[PDB]
Amino acid sequence: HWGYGKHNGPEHWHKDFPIAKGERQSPVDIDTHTAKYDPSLKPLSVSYDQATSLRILNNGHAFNVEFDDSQDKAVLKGGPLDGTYRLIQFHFHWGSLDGQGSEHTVDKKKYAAELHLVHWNTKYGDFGKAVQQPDGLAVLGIFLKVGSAKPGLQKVVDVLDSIKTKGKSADFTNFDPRGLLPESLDYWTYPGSLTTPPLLECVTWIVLKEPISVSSEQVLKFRKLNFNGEGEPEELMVDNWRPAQPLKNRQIKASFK
Ligand SMILES: CN1/C(=C\CC2=C(NCCCCCCNC(=O)CCc3ccc(S(N)(=O)=O)cc3)/C(=C\C=C3\N(C)c4ccccc4C3(C)C)CCC2)C(C)(C)c2ccccc21
Ligand SMILES: [Hg+2]
Ligand SMILES: [Zn+2]
Repeated sequence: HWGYGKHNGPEHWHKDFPIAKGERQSPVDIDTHTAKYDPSLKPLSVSYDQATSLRILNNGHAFNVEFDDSQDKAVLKGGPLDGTYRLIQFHFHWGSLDGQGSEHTVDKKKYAAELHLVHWNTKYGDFGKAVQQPDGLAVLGIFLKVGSAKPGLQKVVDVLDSIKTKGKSADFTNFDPRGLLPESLDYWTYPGSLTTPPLLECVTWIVLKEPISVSSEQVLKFRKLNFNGEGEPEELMVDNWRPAQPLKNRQIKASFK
């Protein structure tokens, strides 16, 4: 089954998931000089005050911090979005080295990592139904660079020992996702897909311009995770990112002048 290695990685995905070569695949390169300021964009609203995290899971490709989405708690609205999208989970993509790891790129620049906060549209009642709709999902993409530590990330960093291998999970209640945001909410937005199989072209991407900084020791701990399950040969969880995909004359719009 799909992974990130030579034999099961991004170049192989299209065989099981034909949509890998579809018309709105993610991620993409954000060419800053081609993106246009869109004044019809309403202000973005990230409301994570009442967020209810439940647990953290190593799924053999990344780790997901999962949220209780059975009520309108953590929500994304405004910006390019109509209506209300509920936070369901977040996860990261990172590299083996600082000079790679992000999925989206900016003028071809790769960040050390990329955080994806995944939200589903509430007109569709649940996640599984949302992912059958062209406007079912909204993903908030935040770049990570290596610099000073991100305090709001350390509770995640502390728990990764508990979930080293594929299939392991740990209690992860009372996590506040607001600690992972940068100061500015300036963003690029384009219509796209999930970046892991089954891919699925149901995402409104909202990619933040301002990266967060995380410490070298924080990202180092991401890199100690395993792709394999307990009692198997060690396959370090690194370079779990899909590279940039053809834009196919979609338009990337900027929230900012
Ligand atoms: C292609 N296509 C369509 C379906 C395709 C399709 C399937 N249909 C169901 C897709 C369900 C996906 C679930 C969510 N996936 C995530 O990854 C979310 C996490 C995540 C979030 C964000 C990020 S990130 N990186 O932040 O972005 C990264 C990860 C497949 C399997 C379905 C199963 N089912 C139902 C059951 C049930 C029980 C057991 C086993 C299964 C399997 C798994 C077999 C596999 C082959 C492709 C449809 C919708 C018909 C469609 C319409 C129009 C055009 C095309 C098209
Ligand atoms: Hg879709
Ligand atoms: Zn992702």
